Amino acid sequence: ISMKQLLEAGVHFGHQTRRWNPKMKKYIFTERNGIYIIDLQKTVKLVDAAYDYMKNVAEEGGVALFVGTKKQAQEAIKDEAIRAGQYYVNHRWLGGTLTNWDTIQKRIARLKKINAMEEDGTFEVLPKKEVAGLNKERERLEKFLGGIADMPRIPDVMYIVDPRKERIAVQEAHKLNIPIVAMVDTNCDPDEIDVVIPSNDDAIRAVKLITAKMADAFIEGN
RNA sequence: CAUGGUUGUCGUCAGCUCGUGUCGUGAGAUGUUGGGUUAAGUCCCGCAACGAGCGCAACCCUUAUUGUUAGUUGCCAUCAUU
Ligand SMILES: [K+]
Ligand SMILES: [K+]
Ligand SMILES: [Mg+2]
Ligand SMILES: [Mg+2]
Ligand SMILES: [Mg+2]
Ligand SMILES: [Mg+2]
Repeated sequence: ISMKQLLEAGVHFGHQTRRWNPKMKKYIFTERNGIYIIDLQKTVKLVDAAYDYMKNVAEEGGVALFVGTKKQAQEAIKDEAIRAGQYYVNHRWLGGTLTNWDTIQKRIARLKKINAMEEDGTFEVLPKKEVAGLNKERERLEKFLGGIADMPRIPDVMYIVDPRKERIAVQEAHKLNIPIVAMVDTNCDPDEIDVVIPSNDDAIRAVKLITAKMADAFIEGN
């Protein structure tokens, strides 16, 4: 990935100065118009390191979980994870998604069961009220667990856009010792992320560019 | 004031909890709170929770309309009679 490609996508824009994390100075180039400008020279080095790291993860056949619920990130991380063949969370992270995995599976299992009825003919002999109700129930589960519905186990790596926003996802990863690859903004804490990518979290073309490379890495490694 | 069973009572009020997860040194907390809504912990949305059980509701009885089957010991519209 090119330094101009990052610049065109606006990967350099940080947050307002007063809202920074002091630990991010290591990745900041300068400040402009009241905002911190990320150092793209290190961004290229770090995104390449993440690219190889994600690849080496896929080579093992391990699972990757793309987490991002930001408005800017929600559409991309869905597309790329499906594109890469991996699993994603893009609407809302459920507390216990991974730490409470056993209980969560009973809900993913429910989704499979209700999908079966539709492809089994039970909905044809249902008294309207049930089928309408179970359709709503299926819709909610797909709303939440659809992106991970087919995840075979707890992921070997988690990719997070705006880890500051995705606070619970970072906590569930630390608990389970799942390394995190994240786009880290000027306001985010880098010490919680094993593979840092200093990047803007608030520009769609910025999230699309970085997410695509990480998704491609999993395509290439597998 | 040793008990089983049975009963009143708050009160047909809406609640009472559990499993797993998470927070807390700990007792505990979370869920069950919040924004709406409902007769209702009723439902929806939001949420470090995700689900489940006992309750709520429904399934039961009666009452209000009606088709059909039945027509005596019930009934008398169309008939003659008392
Ligand atoms: K508990
Ligand atoms: K009848
Ligand atoms: Mg209560
Ligand atoms: Mg209830
Ligand atoms: Mg709630
Ligand atoms: Mg009842």
